[PDB]
Amino acid sequence: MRVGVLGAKGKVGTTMVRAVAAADDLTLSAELDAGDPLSLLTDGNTEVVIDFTHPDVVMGNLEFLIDNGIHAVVGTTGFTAERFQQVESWLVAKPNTSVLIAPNFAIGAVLSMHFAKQAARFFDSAEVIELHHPHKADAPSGTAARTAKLIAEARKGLPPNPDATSTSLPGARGADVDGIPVHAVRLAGLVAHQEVLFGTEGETLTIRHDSLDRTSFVPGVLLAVRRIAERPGLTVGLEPLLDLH
Amino acid sequence: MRVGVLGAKGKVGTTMVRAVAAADDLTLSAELDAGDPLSLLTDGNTEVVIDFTHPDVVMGNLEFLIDNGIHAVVGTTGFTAERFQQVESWLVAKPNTSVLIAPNFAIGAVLSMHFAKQAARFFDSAEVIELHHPHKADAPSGTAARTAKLIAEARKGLPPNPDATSTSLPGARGADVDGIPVHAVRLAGLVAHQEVLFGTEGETLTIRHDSLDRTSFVPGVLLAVRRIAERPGLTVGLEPLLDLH
Amino acid sequence: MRVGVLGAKGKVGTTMVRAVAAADDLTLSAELDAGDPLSLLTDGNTEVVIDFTHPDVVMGNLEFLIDNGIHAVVGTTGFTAERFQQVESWLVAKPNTSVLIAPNFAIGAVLSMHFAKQAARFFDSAEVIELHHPHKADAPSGTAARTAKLIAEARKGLPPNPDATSTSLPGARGADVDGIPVHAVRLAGLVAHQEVLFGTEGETLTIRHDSLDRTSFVPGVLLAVRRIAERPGLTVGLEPLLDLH
Amino acid sequence: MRVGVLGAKGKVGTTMVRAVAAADDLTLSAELDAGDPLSLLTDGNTEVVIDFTHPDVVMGNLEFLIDNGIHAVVGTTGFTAERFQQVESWLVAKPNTSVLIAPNFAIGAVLSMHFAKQAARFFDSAEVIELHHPHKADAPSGTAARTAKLIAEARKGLPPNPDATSTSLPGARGADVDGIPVHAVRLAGLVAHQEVLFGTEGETLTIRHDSLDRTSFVPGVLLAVRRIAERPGLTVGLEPLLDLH
Ligand SMILES: NC(=O)C1=CN([C@@H]2O[C@H](COP(=O)(O)OP(=O)(O)OC[C@H]3O[C@@H](n4cnc5c(N)ncnc54)[C@H](O)[C@@H]3O)[C@@H](O)[C@H]2O)C=CC1
Ligand SMILES: NC(=O)C1=CN([C@@H]2O[C@H](COP(=O)(O)OP(=O)(O)OC[C@H]3O[C@@H](n4cnc5c(N)ncnc54)[C@H](O)[C@@H]3O)[C@@H](O)[C@H]2O)C=CC1
Ligand SMILES: NC(=O)C1=CN([C@@H]2O[C@H](COP(=O)(O)OP(=O)(O)OC[C@H]3O[C@@H](n4cnc5c(N)ncnc54)[C@H](O)[C@@H]3O)[C@@H](O)[C@H]2O)C=CC1
Ligand SMILES: NC(=O)C1=CN([C@@H]2O[C@H](COP(=O)(O)OP(=O)(O)OC[C@H]3O[C@@H](n4cnc5c(N)ncnc54)[C@H](O)[C@@H]3O)[C@@H](O)[C@H]2O)C=CC1
Ligand SMILES: O=C(O)c1cccc(C(=O)O)n1
Ligand SMILES: O=C(O)c1cccc(C(=O)O)n1
Ligand SMILES: O=C(O)c1cccc(C(=O)O)n1
Ligand SMILES: O=C(O)c1cccc(C(=O)O)n1
Repeated sequence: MRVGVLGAKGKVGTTMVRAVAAADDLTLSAELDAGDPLSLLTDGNTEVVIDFTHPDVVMGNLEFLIDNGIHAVVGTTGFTAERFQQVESWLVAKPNTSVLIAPNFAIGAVLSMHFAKQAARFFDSAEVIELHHPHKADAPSGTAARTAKLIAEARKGLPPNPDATSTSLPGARGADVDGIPVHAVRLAGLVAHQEVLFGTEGETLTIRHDSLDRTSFVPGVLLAVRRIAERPGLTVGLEPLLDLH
Repeated sequence: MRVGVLGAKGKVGTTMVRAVAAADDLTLSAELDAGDPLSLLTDGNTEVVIDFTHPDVVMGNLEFLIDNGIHAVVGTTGFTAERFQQVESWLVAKPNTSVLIAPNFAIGAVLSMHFAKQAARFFDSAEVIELHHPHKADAPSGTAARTAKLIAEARKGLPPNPDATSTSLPGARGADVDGIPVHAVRLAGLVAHQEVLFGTEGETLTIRHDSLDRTSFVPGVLLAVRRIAERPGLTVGLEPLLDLH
Repeated sequence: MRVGVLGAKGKVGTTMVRAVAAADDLTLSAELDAGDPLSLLTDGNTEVVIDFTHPDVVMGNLEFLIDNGIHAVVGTTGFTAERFQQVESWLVAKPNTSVLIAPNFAIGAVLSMHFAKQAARFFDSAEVIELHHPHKADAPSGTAARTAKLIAEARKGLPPNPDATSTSLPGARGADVDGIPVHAVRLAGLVAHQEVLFGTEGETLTIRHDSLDRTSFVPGVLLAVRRIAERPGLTVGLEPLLDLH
Repeated sequence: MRVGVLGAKGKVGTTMVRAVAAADDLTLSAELDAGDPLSLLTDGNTEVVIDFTHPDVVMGNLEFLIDNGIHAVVGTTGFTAERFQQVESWLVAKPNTSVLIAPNFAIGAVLSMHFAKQAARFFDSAEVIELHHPHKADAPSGTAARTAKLIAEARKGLPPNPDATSTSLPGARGADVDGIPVHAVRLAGLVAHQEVLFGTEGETLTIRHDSLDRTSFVPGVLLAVRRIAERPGLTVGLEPLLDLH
C-alpha cells in the first residue's frame, strides 16, 4: 500500500513518516510539508494519505485527495458540521473513496470518551480539564470539546451542574461547552493529556488519559490506514474500527 | 419499610442510621452494634437489614436473618466463594428471602470496575493502587482485589504484564492478585480511593475513584434496600440494579 | 480563654463551634450567625472571635471587634489591600488587639504555597488548578489567587509562560492572575482542593493539596486562637506560627 | 571542554550524546557502550565523562576515570555507602579529580526531595509511590528509596505511620524503607514518575514529579558537567549546585 504524509515535517507528521517508513506492509510514497506540490502525491501513485497539518489547509488538501480518489486518514483538528458536510458533500460525487477523520488516534483517548458517555448520567457534576504542550494553537482541544459534547448529550433531560458561583474573575470557570465546563492547560513538558471529572455526594470518578509521547498516535493511525477502504465514505472517530477487536 | 442496621455505631453504620432515619419511606426499626441481641431485629418487626459490621460476625448475622426471613443488604467485606455458598444453601430453605452483598456501594466504584473490564484487553500493563484511611483492617481492599480479578479474567489468553524487575525489596512490587499487582496505601486523611492504571506504548489510561466521604455509600445502599425483594435469593454486586455490569 | 464564633451555623462555622466546645482549654462563649446581635459577644465577655462568615459582613464585624478590643482569627475570604489597610488603619488606634487573617488554615495549603514559592524559578511554566464544592461563591479561590501572586513575584525578571494559543473558546485558558493562569473547578463531592503545576523540558512538578474534610481547618484555627495575643496587630497567613515548630 | 559518554547506546545515554553533540561549548570526544575500550576516553583527550550505564560496571569505569584524572558525572544507580567509600579513597590519591553522583538529574525530582524533607514533620503519615517504564531492573527506584530515607530522618523522634493492618496479601503494603512504605509501579508508556503522600486528619499533601521524557535529565547533567571542577573530590547529589538542599 502506497502511503503519503501531509505535514511531514510537523511534530506529529514526522513521527508518522518514520512509522510508515518502518512498516513492512506500507510504502512511503510521498512526504509533503508546507510549500510542496500536491501532485507529488499523484506523482508517486499514492493510494492513501495521512494528514496532520493545519485547520487552514486541511479542506484544501481534502478536495484534492477526494478529487483524485486518494483515501485520507485525517488527524488535523478544527473540523465542523459544515466542514463535515462539505466533506460529506464532496465525497458524494466520489464513491469508493474513503475519508477517516478522528479527533484523537490514541486508544486511551477513544476509550475515555466511551467511558465518559457511560458515566455521565450517574453524576451530578461533570467538568473537563485538558492539558497540552505550549505550542498548541487551539484551546480547548478538539478531543476535550467533543468529550464535553458527549457528556452533555448523554445527560439530556437532567439538570445542569450545580454551581453557586456569585463572584469570579473572568475565565476562572473555564469555557462553556454545551454546559460542561472545559479548562485548558498549556504547559512546557506536556504532550497531550485529559481528565474527565464526575462528582456526586461524597465521591468522584476521574478518567485520565495521558499521551506521554506522540508515538501513542501511530497504532491508531496505521490501523485506520490499513482498513481505510473497508468503510467507503466518511468515518469519524476510531470507535468503528475498535468495537470489533 | 422497616429497616434495621447492624454495626450502628460504626464509621459507616452510623451514617446509614442517619440516612434511614431521614428517609421518608423508611422506618428505622433497629440499631444493633456489638453486644446487642439480634432479637431486637425480630422484636421490632424489621423487614430488611443493612449490615456494615465485621468479617468475623457477618456470617453469624446472616444465618439469623435468613433464618427469620429478614432481607439483607450487606456491605461488610471478606466474603469468599465458600461463604457465598452457605448463604445460598441457607436461602434455598428460605426462598423469598433476598440477600445483596456488594464489595462497594459507591457508584463511581461500580462504574470503575465496569470500565476496567472494558479497557483491560487494550493494554499491555494493568496495576491497581488502592488508598484508604489508617483504620482499615484488610489490605488490599475487597474492591481492589475484585477489580484485579476482573482485569485478569478479561485478559485471559493474553501475555502477562511485562516486568524486567531483577532485584527488589520485598513488597515493593505489591500483592499479586491473579497476576495483577495491587498496592495498598493507608494514610491519615483518606477515606476510600482507588486508581486503575493501564499502560501501553507511549500512553496510559487511569480510572480513579474517590470517596471523599462515607455518605457516598448511602444512595447505593438505599437503592438496594428499596428494591431488595425484586430478586429472591442471593445477589452479589450492585451491577444487577444499576442495569449494567 | 473565652472564644466566640461568627458564622456559627455555616458549613465551616459549625465545625469550629464543635471544635471550641470540645477544647478543654477554651470556653465557647458566643455563637452568632446572620441576625444575631454582636453584643452577644461583649455580653459573654468574649476574648477572641473566630470569623467564618462572608466578604460582605466581615469588615462590619471587624470594626466592632477591634473597637471592643476582642481579638479576631479570620478565615472569611475576599480581603484586599484597601481592606487590609482599613484593618491596618483601625488596628492602629487599637493597640494590644490582634487580628489574624489567613487565606487558608489547612497546613498542607500553607505548605503548598511555601513550596510553590521555592519551585517557581526553576520552571518555564506554572499554572494553578483549584477544585471546590459547588456552593462556593467566589472563583478563583483566595488561596489559588494568592498562590498565583506568589509564583509571579518569585519569577520576577523571568519571561512569561510560553503559550502558542492562537484560537480558543473564551475562558478555556482560565483566569489571568498576574500572568499565571488559574482554573476553577466547581464539582459536587469536593470540599477544597488545589494543584500547582510546574513544567519544563520533559518533566513536571505538581504540588497537590486536598481538604477531604472541613475538620482539616481546625488545628490551624485553634493554633491561631491560642497564640493570637503573641503578635498584636495584623498577621496574614499561618506561616508565622509554623516556621518555628 | 572534552566530554565523553559511557552508555552511549542506552535509553538515557544516547540522549546525552545528542545533548553534548549539540552543546556549543562542549566537544563530544568519546562514545563508549558495552564492549568499547576505555582507552577511547584517554585516547580522545576526554576531560569529563557522563556515565549512564549499569550498577555492575560503574565502579569499574569509576576506578579507571579517577585513575586517569578524568572527572565523572554519574547518573547510573545502585551506589551504596561502601561504594561511596571506594571512590573517595580513590580520589584522595588523585585530588583535583571531581566525581558527581546524583540519584536523579531532573530538577523537579531534586525539588521534590527537598520539599518532602520540609513537610515530613507536619504529618502523621508518609508513603512513596514510584512509577517507571517496564525496562527498569531495580525496584524501588533509587530516587524513591533516597526520598524515603530523607522523610524517615526528618521524622526522627516522632511515632511511626499509624497502620491497623491485620491481614494482608504479601507485598500489598509495599517495601519498607526505614519505616516508610514504598510502592513500585512498572507500566508500559511511563518514563519516570514519583508521588510523595503525606496525610494527617482530614487532609493530604502530594508532591508529584513526572519525567515525561528523558530530555528532562539533560539540563541537570550538563549543569554538572560544566561546573564539575568547582568541587574536587566527591559530590553526591545535585543539591550543592542548585544552591539549596
Ligand atoms: N487526531 C489526533 O490524534 C491528533 C491530532 N493532532 C492535531 O494535528 C495537527 C498537527 O499538530 P502538530 O504536529 O503538533 O503541529 P506542527 O507543529 O507539526 O504543525 C503542522 C505541520 O504541518 C505543516 N504543513 C502546514 N501547512 C501544510 C500544508 N498546507 N500542506 C502540507 N503540510 C503543511 C507545517 O509546516 C508543520 O510541519 C494539529 O491540528 C494538532 O492539534 C495532533 C496529535 C494527534
Ligand atoms: N461495601 C462497601 O461499600 C463498604 C464496606 N465497608 C466494610 O464494612 C465494614 C465496616 O466498616 P467501618 O464502618 O469502617 O468499620 P467500624 O469498625 O467502624 O464499624 C463496625 C461496627 O459494627 C460493630 N459491630 C461489631 N460486631 C457487631 C455485631 N456482632 N453485631 C452488630 N454490630 C457489630 C462494631 O462495634 C463497630 O461499631 C468493614 O467490613 C468495611 O470493610 C466499609 C465501607 C464501604
Ligand atoms: N481561610 C480558610 O481556611 C477557609 C476559608 N473559608 C471561607 O470562609 C467562608 C465560609 O465558608 P462556608 O462555611 O462554606 O460558608 P457558609 O455556607 O457557612 O456561609 C456562611 C455562614 O455564616 C453566616 N453569616 C452570614 N452573615 C453573617 C453575619 N453578618 N454575621 C454572622 N454570621 C453570618 C451565614 O448565615 C452562614 O451560616 C467563605 O468566605 C469561605 O470561602 C472556608 C474554609 C476555610
Ligand atoms: N540519575 C538519574 O537521573 C538517572 C539514572 N538512570 C540510571 O542510569 C542507568 C541507565 O538507564 P538506561 O539508559 O535506561 O539503561 P540502558 O540499559 O538503556 O542503558 C545502558 C547502556 O550502557 C551500555 N553499557 C553497558 N555496560 C557498559 C560498559 N561497561 N561501558 C560502556 N557502556 C556500557 C549498555 O549496553 C546500554 O547501552 C541505570 O542505572 C538507570 O537506573 C536512568 C535515568 C536517570
Ligand atoms: O484534540 C486535540 O486538539 C488534540 C489531541 C491530541 C494532541 C493535540 C495536539 O498536540 O495539538 N491536539
Ligand atoms: O473494598 C473494600 O474492602 C472497601 C471499600 C470501601 C471502603 C472500605 C473500608 O472503609 O474498609 N473497604
Ligand atoms: O481560599 C478559599 O477561597 C477557600 C479555601 C478553602 C475552602 C474554601 C471554601 O470552602 O469556600 N475557600
Ligand atoms: O532513582 C532511580 O533509580 C531512577 C530515576 C529515574 C529514572 C530511572 C530509570 O530510568 O532507571 N531510575
